[PDB]
Amino acid sequence: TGVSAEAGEQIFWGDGQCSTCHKIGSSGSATRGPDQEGLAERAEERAKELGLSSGLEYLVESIIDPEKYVVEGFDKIMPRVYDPPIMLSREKILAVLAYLQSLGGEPDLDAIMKFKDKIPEASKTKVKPWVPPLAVTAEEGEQVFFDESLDVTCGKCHMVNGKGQKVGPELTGIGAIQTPQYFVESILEPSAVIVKGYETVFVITADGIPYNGLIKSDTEEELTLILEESGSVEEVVIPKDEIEDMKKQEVSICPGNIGELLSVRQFYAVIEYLRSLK
Ligand code: HEC
Ligand code: HEC
Ligand SMILES: [Ca+2]
Ligand SMILES: [Ca+2]
Ligand SMILES: [Ca+2]
Repeated sequence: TGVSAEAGEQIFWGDGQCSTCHKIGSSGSATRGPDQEGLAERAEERAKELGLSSGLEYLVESIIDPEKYVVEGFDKIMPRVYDPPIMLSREKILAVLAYLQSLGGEPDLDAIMKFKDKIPEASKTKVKPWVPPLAVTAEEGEQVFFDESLDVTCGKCHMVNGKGQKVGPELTGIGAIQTPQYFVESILEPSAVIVKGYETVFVITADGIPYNGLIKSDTEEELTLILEESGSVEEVVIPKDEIEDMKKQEVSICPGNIGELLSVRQFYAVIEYLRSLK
């Protein structure tokens, strides 16, 4: 499809997977990462603050080394899209950069092409294949994911293709986006990265009653929280007019002792299942 902002648009909303986390104003609905409307102008300001040569260089850096600068208000969730699973080609990354420049700026093809030697080549990825130390299958991991008899049941909070209960984010298609290393960290260090919007809020009512949990739904008159305890959940509906204070906390209700509740085999099988969610 070549290096053009028009090709980059197809990739951003296509196999670049960018629109699974980013929206552009009212285009798209994803909120995992920053809204990219006006990104071209924003990048110029980040480049000045960070000592880079241009906003375009900041955009390049944001793709090749997502962890190097973390936008305030977000965690380190953006994958290196040139690595598996996405394995976005160098030509596709250049096209995406042209599209990003068009978000409030003008694409500069000559300038973009000069960064080609800085974009890692997906075919030459340094990532070693993911091979669990036991034989496990994705089908085995699906059984674990939904097993209600275990001390932890992912399906109590996560939905996949219409199955499971919606508390945390739906995981449909996540294996097309994230690495097994991210899945390991999500399960064993759940509060290390918190999907945007799934923070725990600490609420205090006028009567002095505390409620700590995830906001399920927030309307004009009622706030519904999901409380978590020992992998079990419960909903409470709090009248808004009874809320005295509320404070967001950078902690997750994705359970913190999964490493103690799953066997080695269950753990690696669940990871295989997630990888298979394409
Ligand atoms: C969710 C798993 C993401 C995917 C898929 C993509 N991006 Fe992302 N991006 C994400 C987050 C949480 C953040 C903020 C934290 C950080 O790493 O800085 C970002 C940031 C960017 C930026 C910088 C934006 C800014 O305001 O400075 C850019 C330019 C960007 N991301 C680009 C981008 C592209 C082109 C993607 C598809 C190839 C893409 N991202 C996917 C989360 C996620
Ligand atoms: C309710 C008590 C949950 C249970 C049971 C499980 N998860 Fe969870 N998960 C939950 C929340 C509220 C969030 C968002 C905040 C955060 O910690 O990031 C998550 C997140 C994840 C993710 C990241 C999803 C993403 O889109 O990036 C993963 C991969 C994940 N959780 C995996 C997972 C597994 C394997 C579980 C069973 C062992 C599991 N979760 C249970 C809430 C809850
Ligand atoms: Ca970044
Ligand atoms: Ca997490
Ligand atoms: Ca209770």
